[PDB]
Amino acid sequence: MEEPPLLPGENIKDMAKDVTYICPFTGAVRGTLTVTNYRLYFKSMERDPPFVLDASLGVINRVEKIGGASSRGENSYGLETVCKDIRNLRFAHKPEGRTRRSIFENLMKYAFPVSNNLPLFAFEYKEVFPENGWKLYDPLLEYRRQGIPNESWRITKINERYELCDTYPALLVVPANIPDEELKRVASFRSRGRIPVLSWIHPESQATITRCSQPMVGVSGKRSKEDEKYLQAIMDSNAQSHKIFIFDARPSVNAVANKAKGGGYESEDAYQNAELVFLDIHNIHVMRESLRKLKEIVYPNIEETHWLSNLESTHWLEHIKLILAGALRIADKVESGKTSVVVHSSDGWDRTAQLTSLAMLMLDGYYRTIRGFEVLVEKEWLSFGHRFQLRVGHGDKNHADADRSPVFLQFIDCVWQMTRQFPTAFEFNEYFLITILDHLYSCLFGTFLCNSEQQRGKENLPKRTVSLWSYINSQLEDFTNPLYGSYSNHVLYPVASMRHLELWVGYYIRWNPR
Ligand SMILES: CCCC(=O)O[C@H](CO[C@@H](O)CCC)COP(=O)(O)O[C@@H]1[C@H](O)[C@H](OP(=O)(O)O)[C@@H](O)[C@H](OP(=O)(O)O)[C@H]1O
Repeated sequence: MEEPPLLPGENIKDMAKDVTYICPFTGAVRGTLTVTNYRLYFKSMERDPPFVLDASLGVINRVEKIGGASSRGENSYGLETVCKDIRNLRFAHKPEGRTRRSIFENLMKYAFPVSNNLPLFAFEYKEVFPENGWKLYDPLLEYRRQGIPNESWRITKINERYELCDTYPALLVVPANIPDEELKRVASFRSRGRIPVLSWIHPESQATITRCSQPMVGVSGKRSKEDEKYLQAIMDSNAQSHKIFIFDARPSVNAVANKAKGGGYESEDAYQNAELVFLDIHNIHVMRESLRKLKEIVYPNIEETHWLSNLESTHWLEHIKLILAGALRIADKVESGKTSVVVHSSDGWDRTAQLTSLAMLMLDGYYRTIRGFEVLVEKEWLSFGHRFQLRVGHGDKNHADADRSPVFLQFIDCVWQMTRQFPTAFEFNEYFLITILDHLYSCLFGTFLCNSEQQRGKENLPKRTVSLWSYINSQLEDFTNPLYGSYSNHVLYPVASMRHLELWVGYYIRWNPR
């Protein structure tokens, strides 16, 4: 029997007999196509181990009608689902079978519930696990683990009602001597009120990683005494009071383009004890275009003759390299330079989240534990306002949205690169990372829904959805790396080179039955 298995809360919405799945690798196979509220299940008993294709609906970007009435070929009348996970799926229907319309309509409806005024499956997934992923991350405790608040850094509550910055977490760590009303001001100079706050502190040197958005300098060199005092306050916090380093993730010309617009960067006149460096990491649009090119040379057949040159033309591994190289520069400046660094971009959610979290992964072994990693994600990504729902387009039929970009995917890709370079340094395994990427799109859990901490609170995700961590941690074994424990040498320093970075076959090329 060709019925899909059903998760608690999941159910069949449509079924189709005698549909043909056209496997680019194994030719065609006739079986039964089923659509649930969660998934797209195809299964044929026309083979042996029965043929099964199980794909969560969340990965579907587009559903196209293939062929028409004037389609007289064989397997020319059908559907094609364009996926988010580096594949496209296509099925053939018989016109007289009268199933294509029903399937097409149910796919459109259940793969894009938000566009059809329906819930995302996460709200109807009523499975129950022993551990509760929602209680895993505790801002206050994480800060405490870092030896936060101390004399130099305090915790303010000025953003508890999300009034200071609605895309920031409720609790913020700032210089022990900067008053709430002053912060209220730096917030006026920083884009979207995303002021420089603490992300990490060296246990020893008390060199810091702070994060923020760009300074609203504009065409005319606008300055903020308070912002300048703020960055100064950050420097006065290092017991070996060098200076400051400001890493602008952006290429130079982008930073300037932004300045025309109203944004900009910290000049050497305005911020003196500050050294600014541009990391040349392009925007969300460039990264979307890069992944698009990659999917083409990867998905169905790879053209072996020109793989290397084709891969180069995508500029994928290059973006990955600049992101890791950037994280490296930050880590080194903190660790070896004993210097505090301020990280930003334009808005400070995207590239900034990539940099802080990777540098933090290089510097703090805690973040390399399975559970530590989950916290890093909850912290740097979720709590700090990476716009997941927007960047992925959860249950939204508008596949051409310019807001869609694989920012988090790049991050995970960079994390994977480090596991390759340091196979004993991480407690989690590849499966763990790939699983994370699958549920990033699945919308089975509420972990990657909404766009800010505030929103997830108002939506009451902890109570209405299951945390991905609940599933993962009540399972640890599937996601544990056996070689772990030995990275006594505590600062990871991967090599960001085109010769040391590989294309993540495990993820981008996993559909081939080899
Ligand atoms: C004051 C200027 C502010 C700004 O961000 O402007 C730029 C655009 O300008 C043109 O398109 C028009 C020029 C007339 C974009 O400048 P730019 O740096 O090229 O690009 C940003 C950057 O990628 C942000 O992430 P982050 O900085 O955290 O890594 C995204 O969130 C933002 O998109 P979204 O949030 O709106 O979806 C995107 O526009």
